[PDB]
Amino acid sequence: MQVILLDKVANLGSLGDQVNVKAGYARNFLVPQGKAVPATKKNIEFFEARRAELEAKLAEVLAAANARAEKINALETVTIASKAGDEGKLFGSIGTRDIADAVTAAGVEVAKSEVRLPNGVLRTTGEHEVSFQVHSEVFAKVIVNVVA
RNA sequence: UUGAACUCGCUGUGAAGAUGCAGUGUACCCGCGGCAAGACGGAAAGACCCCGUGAACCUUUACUAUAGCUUGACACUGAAC
Ligand SMILES: [K+]
Ligand SMILES: [K+]
Ligand SMILES: [K+]
Ligand SMILES: [K+]
Ligand SMILES: [Mg+2]
Ligand SMILES: [Mg+2]
Ligand SMILES: [Mg+2]
Ligand SMILES: [Mg+2]
Ligand SMILES: [Mg+2]
Ligand SMILES: [Mg+2]
Ligand SMILES: [Mg+2]
Repeated sequence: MQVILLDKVANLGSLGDQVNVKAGYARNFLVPQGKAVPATKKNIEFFEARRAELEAKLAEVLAAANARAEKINALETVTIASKAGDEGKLFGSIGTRDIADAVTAAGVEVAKSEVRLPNGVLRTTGEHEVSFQVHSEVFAKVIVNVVA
């Protein structure tokens, strides 16, 4: 299937590229996510005539993501409280939803889909390092302090 | 049940076990109560047996198929290393 990329897609190409991808790749991911469109004559001519504003919007999105990442980094450390045993091990667990809620209460709005926990979901009291992905290329870090 | 009967015995003859043929013996016409030796008695187009290039249902390492079960290829089906 021939498609026109509407953004930067890793291992595929840059915006405006015309690429041949597997039909399922286009059908179930790229088009529904908005990262590409079918390479019909209408689409090709329309995009080529109306192209540059899209890079302007992509730059605006990247700048907004950078600003949000800077705010997240400036937030530094966020503290979450739960219940645990005397050994410091939590009976329950601390996940993306409540981490994002704590960050939002701290001031920066982050969705649960932007939380990236490398070593699974937190289960012990102490300090952990969590990552945030607000853009496909930028990354932020937050210290999480779990207390009883 | 019943082709029609003026519907005896014997010995023979004879699709080869005769009331009905031949020879011969016996016998006046007709009921009623009884008995079942014969009318190859009545009943059911022999069930045994064979035959038909008949039937059915059953069996199986008979033949040919086939549901099911199982194998792989392609499709729905994508990304990275
Ligand atoms: K005579
Ligand atoms: K009799
Ligand atoms: K035969
Ligand atoms: K039968
Ligand atoms: Mg004789
Ligand atoms: Mg005689
Ligand atoms: Mg009498
Ligand atoms: Mg009697
Ligand atoms: Mg008889
Ligand atoms: Mg017969
Ligand atoms: Mg047969």
